Amino acid sequence: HHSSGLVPRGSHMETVETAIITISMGEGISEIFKSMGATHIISGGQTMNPSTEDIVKVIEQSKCKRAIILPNNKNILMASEQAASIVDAEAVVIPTKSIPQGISALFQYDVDATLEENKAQMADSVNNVKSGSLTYAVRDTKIDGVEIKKDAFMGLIEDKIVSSQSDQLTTVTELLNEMLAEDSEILTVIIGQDAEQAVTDNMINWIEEQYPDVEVEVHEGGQPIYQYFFSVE
Amino acid sequence: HHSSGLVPRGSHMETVETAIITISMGEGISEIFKSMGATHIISGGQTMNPSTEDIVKVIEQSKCKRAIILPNNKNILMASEQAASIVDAEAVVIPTKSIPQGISALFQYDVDATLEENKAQMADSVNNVKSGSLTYAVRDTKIDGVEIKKDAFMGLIEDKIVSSQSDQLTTVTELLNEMLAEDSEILTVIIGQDAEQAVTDNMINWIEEQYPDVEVEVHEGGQPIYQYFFSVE
Repeated sequence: HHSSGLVPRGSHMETVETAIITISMGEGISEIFKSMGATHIISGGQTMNPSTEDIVKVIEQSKCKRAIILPNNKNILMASEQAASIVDAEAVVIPTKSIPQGISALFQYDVDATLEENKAQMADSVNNVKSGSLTYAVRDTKIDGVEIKKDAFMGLIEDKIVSSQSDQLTTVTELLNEMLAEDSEILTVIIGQDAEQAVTDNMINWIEEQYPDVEVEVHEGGQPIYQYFFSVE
Repeated sequence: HHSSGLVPRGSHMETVETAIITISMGEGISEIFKSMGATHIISGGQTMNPSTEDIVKVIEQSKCKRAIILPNNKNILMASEQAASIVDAEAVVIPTKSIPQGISALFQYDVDATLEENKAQMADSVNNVKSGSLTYAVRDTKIDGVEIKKDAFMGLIEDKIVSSQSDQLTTVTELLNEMLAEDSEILTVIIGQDAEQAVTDNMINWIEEQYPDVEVEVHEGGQPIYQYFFSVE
């Protein structure tokens, strides 16, 4: 859903030496991505995905010498790779396949690090960090062939539905029961606008009991739609 | 729950050259295990787990020359290893940690194979096959700290709760959504006494859509309590 007239392509065009280009799915993630180091946000989930030439134009207009591209959607990986090949800039693609995966990869971005150091750390995150999210059904919906009734909570791992229940705590603890293992070391939790403090507190207490060795790192995100983003190292 | 008087220790004492010793959790699995090659079933989930000497006695009374022990419970692994060390027989432990894992390991047992060939294949199954089950809450219950209301269906992977819902199809398809991956090759389904044919048919149709490359191998089990056992190779 967008407003009538010309739909913005993405964020304000800044001039930068190293462009950190992230695709949003049009659900209110831009603040978070900019906070984490993104320089250019491209709006995704329009009818047409961002094209090869859409990404080339962001890279060229930014006047960057180097770029890191996070498609955050498996459908946008080809356009990103094609763009990276075309441009004069030294451009690399971190092959993130979801918004939570993009968040996890941006934890590893360091503005002081070299392009190659950032590439290696962010690419490792896609392979070795488990990303997921908690949301809810604003209307009856189908994910992965599973029918979810309006108002149900939904636990997702890498955007696949794994749990759903009318009860939020039950949904999120089942989600985390699969995301966490006895050898997990760090769980990052990013709290959305609609999260309930009593759920968050009960969830943390559950983690501490069931997975007593995991470090729980909580941050405020303020995102709509997703009560939590989770990342397990 | 057992009947008054002396509670049976396990199945009929047979004399065999190679004993295949499996622990039941006292929920109606003996038929299935015997079908699959078990020679001796020890009853588990009494107050006290089977002891080292309980297992030694089964091995000694069977007059076996060789034995394979499947504890099917992490609490019984030490007794099994201690027994295997004590007996004259050449005894090996396959370190199964649940009943579904024991089932998966028994798929690999071949009465014509050597002890070492069976050991290797069955041990590989514990490491490389994903086992799980679908059940339901006969009363309000807590698994892994998660409260489940009476009548809810429950999806388990390696005995950890991952999904639960009043709707059976939703629960089992969410379970399978996590058990199956794009590169899964074979799903074995063992149908319990209480399974519903309409659920089974809808579940199979869902698998075929979402995971079109997986081979689905269905067998009748007839077990109580677990509508399905699942094994993913």
